[PDB]
Amino acid sequence: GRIHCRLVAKKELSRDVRLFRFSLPSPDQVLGLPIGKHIFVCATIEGKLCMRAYTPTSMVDEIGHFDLLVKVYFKNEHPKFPNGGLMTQYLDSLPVGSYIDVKGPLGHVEYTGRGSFVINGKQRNARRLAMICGGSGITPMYQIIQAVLRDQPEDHTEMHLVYANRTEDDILLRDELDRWAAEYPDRLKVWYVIDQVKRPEEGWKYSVGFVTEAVLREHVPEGGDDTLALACGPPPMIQFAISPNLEKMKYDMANSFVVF
Ligand SMILES: Cc1cc2nc3c(=O)[nH]c(=O)nc-3n(C[C@H](O)[C@H](O)[C@H](O)COP(=O)(O)OP(=O)(O)OC[C@H]3O[C@@H](n4cnc5c(N)ncnc54)[C@H](O)[C@@H]3O)c2cc1C
Ligand SMILES: Nc1ncnc2c1ncn2[C@@H]1O[C@H](COP(=O)(O)OP(=O)(O)O)[C@@H](O)[C@H]1O
Repeated sequence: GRIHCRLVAKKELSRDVRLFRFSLPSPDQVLGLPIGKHIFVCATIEGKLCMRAYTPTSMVDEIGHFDLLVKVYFKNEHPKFPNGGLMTQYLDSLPVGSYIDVKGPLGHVEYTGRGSFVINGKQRNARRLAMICGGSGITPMYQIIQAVLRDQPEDHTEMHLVYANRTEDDILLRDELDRWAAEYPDRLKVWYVIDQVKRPEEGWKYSVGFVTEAVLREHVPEGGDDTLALACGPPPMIQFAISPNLEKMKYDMANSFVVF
């Protein structure tokens, strides 16, 4: 089922990331999206109506609006993908006032409370949570990462994050993560891995490069019992950069591996 939203405001955080501020058909409500799930921002472009999943980054109780952190895929920017992304340039193309119409809640992972998951049906639980995402696949994580902190401190779920990118200025939710990182070290381990390093004149200490066994070993809870791994990054990243290694750390690669 649909809901009629309206881009009430928008912000250009940088040369290609925008913070879109939508408003709900009714001021007295919240998006009410269940932690672990997502919403589809529908639109008909060219002739085809195309669904795209997006996980808002607003505090689950914001009344009257929801924010979307979007990284715009421009055409004339990449050799392999010369024509940009389909739903992003259309969104960067909407003037504040336009209506959009979402439809949730989709997905299959839901953080039902404390360690207690339910994947593809099965209720579950875990204390050590392994998180791995790159670029935009962090929002699916952030919602969770934000939910445990808001359950402080009876939610003892230990979360271990590895957040991949291409450059330092491309680390998305960073101030927020480096803020929490300090507040709740007893439960959130943050580690940045980056492809390049714009200016080391400054001094980048985190890893440089791709995500790999060493990185995983020295950063992600030993694949044991009551230890679940969640991941959200480009297909390749998962395929051969995250999938095999988590086996190499003895995780039950069959029921402990969920992917948004
Ligand atoms: C759970 C979940 C949460 C998500 N949340 C967010 C979110 O909060 N914010 C957000 O910004 N995204 C999020 N996404 C991403 C979303 O599904 C999209 O595929 C993406 O936003 C935009 O793709 P597009 O629609 O613009 O079109 P498409 O062009 O279909 O984009 C996908 C393909 O084209 C490539 N591509 C095209 N142009 C480029 C380019 N210039 N540079 C690099 N690659 C390019 C993509 O990398 C990939 O191969 C989420 C996805 C999931 C599943
Ligand atoms: N072959 C791969 N192996 C390992 N990780 C990958 C691979 N391909 C992409 N990734 C990682 O995930 C990130 C890509 O995120 P994505 O959503 O494509 O947008 P962008 O390409 O702008 O970063 C890269 O920074 C890279 O670290």
